[PDB]
Amino acid sequence: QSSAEWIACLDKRPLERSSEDVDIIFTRLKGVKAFEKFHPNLLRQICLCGYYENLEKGITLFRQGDIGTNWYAVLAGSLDVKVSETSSHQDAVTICTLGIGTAFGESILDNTPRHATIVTRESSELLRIEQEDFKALWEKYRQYMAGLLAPPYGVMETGSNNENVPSEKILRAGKILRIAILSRAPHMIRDRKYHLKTYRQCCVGTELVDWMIQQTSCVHSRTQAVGMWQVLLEDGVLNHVDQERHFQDKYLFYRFLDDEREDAPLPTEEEKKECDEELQDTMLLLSQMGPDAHMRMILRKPPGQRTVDDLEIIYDELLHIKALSHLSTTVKRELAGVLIFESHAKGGTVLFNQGEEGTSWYIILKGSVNVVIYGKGVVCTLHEGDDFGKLALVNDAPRAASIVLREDNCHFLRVDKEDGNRILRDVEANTVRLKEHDQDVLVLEKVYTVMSGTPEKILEHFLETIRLEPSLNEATDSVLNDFVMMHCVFMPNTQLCPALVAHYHAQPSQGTEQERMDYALNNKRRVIRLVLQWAAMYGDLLQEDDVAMAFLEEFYVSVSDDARMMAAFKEQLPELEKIVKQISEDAKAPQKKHKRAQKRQPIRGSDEVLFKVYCIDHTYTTIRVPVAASVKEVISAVADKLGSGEGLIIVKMNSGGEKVVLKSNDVSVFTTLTINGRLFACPREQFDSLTPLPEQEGPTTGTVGTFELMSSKDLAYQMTTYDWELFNCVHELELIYHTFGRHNFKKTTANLDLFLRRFNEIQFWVVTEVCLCSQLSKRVQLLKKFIKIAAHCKEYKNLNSFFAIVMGLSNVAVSRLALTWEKLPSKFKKFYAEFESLMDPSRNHRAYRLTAAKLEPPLIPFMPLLIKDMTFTHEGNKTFIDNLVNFEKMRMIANTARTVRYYRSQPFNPDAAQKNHQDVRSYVRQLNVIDNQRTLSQMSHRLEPR
Repeated sequence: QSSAEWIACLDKRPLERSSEDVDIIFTRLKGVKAFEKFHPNLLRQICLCGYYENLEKGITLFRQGDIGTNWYAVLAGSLDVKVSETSSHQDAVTICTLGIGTAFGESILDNTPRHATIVTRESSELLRIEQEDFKALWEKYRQYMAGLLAPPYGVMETGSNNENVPSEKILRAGKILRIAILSRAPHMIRDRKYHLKTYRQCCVGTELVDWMIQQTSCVHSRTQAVGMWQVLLEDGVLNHVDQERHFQDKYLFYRFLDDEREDAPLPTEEEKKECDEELQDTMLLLSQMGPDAHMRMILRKPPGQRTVDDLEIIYDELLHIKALSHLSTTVKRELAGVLIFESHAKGGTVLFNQGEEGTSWYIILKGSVNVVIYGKGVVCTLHEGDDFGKLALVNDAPRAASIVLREDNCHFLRVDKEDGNRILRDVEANTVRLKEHDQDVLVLEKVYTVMSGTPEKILEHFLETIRLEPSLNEATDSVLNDFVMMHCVFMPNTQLCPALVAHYHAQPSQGTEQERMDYALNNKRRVIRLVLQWAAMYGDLLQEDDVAMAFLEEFYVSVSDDARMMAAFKEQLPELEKIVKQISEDAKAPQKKHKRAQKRQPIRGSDEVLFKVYCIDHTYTTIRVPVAASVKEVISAVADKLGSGEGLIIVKMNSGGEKVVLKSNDVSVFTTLTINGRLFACPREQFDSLTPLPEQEGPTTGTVGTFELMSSKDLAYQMTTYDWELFNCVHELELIYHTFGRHNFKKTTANLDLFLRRFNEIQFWVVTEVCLCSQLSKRVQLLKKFIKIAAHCKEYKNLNSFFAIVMGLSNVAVSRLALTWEKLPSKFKKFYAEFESLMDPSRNHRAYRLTAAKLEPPLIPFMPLLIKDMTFTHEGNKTFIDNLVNFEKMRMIANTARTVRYYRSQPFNPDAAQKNHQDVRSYVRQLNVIDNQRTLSQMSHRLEPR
């Protein structure tokens, strides 16, 4: 089912409610900061009457002065709060920003005209509660809302005015760890001598670092270790014998709180078992809290006194602070050096007063504040993640508001006006902006770096910066790569090729007739240089783009006709003309089949396929059409052989019986089906009697008997070679097309399609075998078997199949088998737990980033994740900016494609011994699975009811 289906429920009108509709939504809503203190009954009530709003950037929900009609909670995005001190909304200024989890609008409780104009700052998702529903929830649950709502509706301060440093989970965490140490490395805690004085039962920093690195795979560096221990030290569960505020990887003594009492009792066998079961989850917990605890520690160093390392640690965390999201990478790297960290102990502290001089911009790291405006009162309340006082960075105007802390122990980041402006200027000092008609036409940063422009202008910069020195030959290929790769986005060949023809013949704009003699020569050599790097990118794909080939043809002429010649440059061009003259000259697609043991070969759109298209009566006609055939072309080929009347539709149908009518303009539909998906052609008349085939149902009997006689390392090995074949069949540009929309470029992504499909194919392979293994003793053997298969995959640096398997073993159908997991040897409970941790999405799948980075090609990446990166970057950044191609976006997406190149820049071939029989190869490459979840789930409930 859809990850986010709760939204579909918020759609369903209130009166048409369903218990599950509420169960689902509630499961989602419970995770909002403005619902935390909410009694379950309240949250349900909200679920029953709560509307959903998906607003676009720049929408105003209401203006200062209007009558308010709803109360809101932000699920995603952010909004600006603007207030005017006059009767003109043009004078309104932004005082603060509200992000996820924050709520506003409660002034409707007593019918007070809106204090402020609120505007979405970006695409936002809100929960909307109509006045009458809210007045009702408030009278009923007022006591549960006093902490959330601004006065007079709730209390002002929720701080000390009607507890120590340790918290519950961290006090716990410190206990687990001390128990593991005492158990695993007793020597680590003991009396230690240093200059006559002896420090009782304590540890050494470097040593705790050493140990944490040994005990778990989620820790990749001593620096990361430091952050993780600093979690316990700031919280005071692990203390430096001399009370330093920060943990250090040094020869310094620290003591566990438990060892603070002379007679600290040894661990009980129960505690050790209890610890042994929690160590992994404790470590994962600390890995997630560790980055920001480290940022805070380093940040306590004055801006001027921060080292390169300090700044990196700070920089890395900023990337995960919403408030800083819209800032550039450069400004963020600049901020690391000026950001001040500021904390306050007591609620009620006045951070600043309305009317005072505007000094700083604040971002709330911990706690909350009240926004106060004289005359109006508390206008809104802000929480962690929100920011305020940004007016101070615009002009020299006075505070339009007062900020008082709403609770004790608030943390903020603070940027002072002075530093903020230096950064803004220094950013122009490293900028270079060529203006044409009195506006930017090209922008760049000192190495230089293109940022934006038009296709024509961006093209000349790349031609113009080319270096024809054979020494910079590689360095030149480098700079041109982003352009040759991404150009299809903002400048297709239909516009590029002609533009290159022009540049080649164009007459030099400066110089003597003789000087120009030379100029035109270089320009020509440069244009040829770019064409070559251009042909290199497309490579084999050239023979799909009729234009591109036509161009080269006429372009090879121009290069020849020259009386004098570019000796050491031309030869390469004819090579391409001949190869496009040769391999293009053939009457073989080659005809491809799909319904032994082939070594995968790249599939091309122009390649013809023999494909089965089924009919209502489950008969089928085999048509022979190009891979890139359109739906219309397919219908025509079918309607012809069958003589089928007017009105045939083509329909995708998955094992689930689900049916999608395909559009006539759709291309390459063969590779975009589900694992067991089939393709049908029938009359729209009898669209309803269309039913899946018996074969799509999936296998009925397991296959455990077969591959249990196969070693985990042989299956893995054979899975990896196969994976490599699929992986290497993917042209780097297929990634580009996919990210931007295959339908656009009218080219295929068949190879990428098959490879991504392969991922899903593997994970359903796991869920299938498990669910088709009725015996309880023989499933436990599979978990061991799949876990070992994964292990060998990761060992082979095939992260692709590794994650596929792990995601299979995480499938609800497999996860719910409580009885089956519990009887698994603790050894494999450990491996698997470590496996899930690499799939942690926190900080943008950092766990995975670090794991892969610490490896050397050949390597198969976690490809679906890698696809999301591109999709993400695409949607979170505009291609065009004021009618100018956003080239930094281009580069960011090229970043990913290039990472693929690197991953497959070394051949794959481990120890000679795989030799291995073709039997395991056959199995691995001929998987037959159940891809119907509803099915797999039902089975799961027929092996272990509940």
